[PDB]
Amino acid sequence: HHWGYGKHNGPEHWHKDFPIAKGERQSPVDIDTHTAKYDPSLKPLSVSYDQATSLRILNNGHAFNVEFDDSQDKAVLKGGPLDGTYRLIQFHFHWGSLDGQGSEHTVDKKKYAAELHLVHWNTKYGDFGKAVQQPDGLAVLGIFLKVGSAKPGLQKVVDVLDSIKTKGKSADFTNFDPRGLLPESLDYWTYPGSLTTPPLLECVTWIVLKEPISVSSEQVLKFRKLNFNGEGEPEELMVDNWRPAQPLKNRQIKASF
Ligand SMILES: NS(=O)(=O)c1ccc(N[C@@H]2O[C@H](CO)[C@@H](O)[C@H](O)[C@H]2O)cc1
Ligand SMILES: [Cl-]
Ligand SMILES: [Zn+2]
Repeated sequence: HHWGYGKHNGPEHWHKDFPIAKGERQSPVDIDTHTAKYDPSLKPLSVSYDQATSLRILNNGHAFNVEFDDSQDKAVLKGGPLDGTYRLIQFHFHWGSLDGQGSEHTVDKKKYAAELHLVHWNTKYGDFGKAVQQPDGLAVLGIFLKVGSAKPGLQKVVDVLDSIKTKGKSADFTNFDPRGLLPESLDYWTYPGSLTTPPLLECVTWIVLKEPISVSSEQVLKFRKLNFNGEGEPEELMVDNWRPAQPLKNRQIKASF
């Protein structure tokens, strides 16, 4: 009985194996744009993905991870609310069964069709494992996806999905440039949160971009053809792999604009 997104193992059940699910800084959260406050102490955000080195794409049974070689300071995130350098380790998405839902964070309760998460770890901690034992160990850059025009930079990801349809499957995925998934503006909202799936560790500084990227209906439809199940097992389409908004509690969301 592994955690998942179903009726008997979904988000409302996670707290049993992961008590922190009801913690003080859980993610995602609803971003109330009018309550968010511009923060002048925020420094310019720096997304340096020019030397990013992707290696493989994996269907882990909950989503698919595009993994990067993080053995060196190549693709890094710094500036903004961040103190130090955060290295890109992987990116993945959360999406719905319908265009009307899919994102984890919401904006004034509005749900987007999907949400991209670029995961980074604070290099001051050596590696991801040590980073998730720290209050400022991770930084996840979240980007909303809306359905409209296709996102050219996303197509290479979409076309490789047929080779990793089921849980456990992976495929070589080198030379993918994540810069092709970024919107024009880097305006963002930021707040202290957690991983949105078990272990739900509260070590994330969330940076959610205001401008969503547009992807085509065809592109997201292919996301929906993936499977939660392993090869040879009954088909469970990988859809609605998002956690709903959690209590904001003692937190303030800051705006960079
Ligand atoms: N949705 S998220 O960006 O908050 C998120 C949720 C779970 C993870 N899980 C961790 O992702 C790392 C990189 O894939 C793994 O190394 C590590 O074991 C695993 O717990 C990462 C980001
Ligand atoms: Cl189901
Ligand atoms: Zn995520």
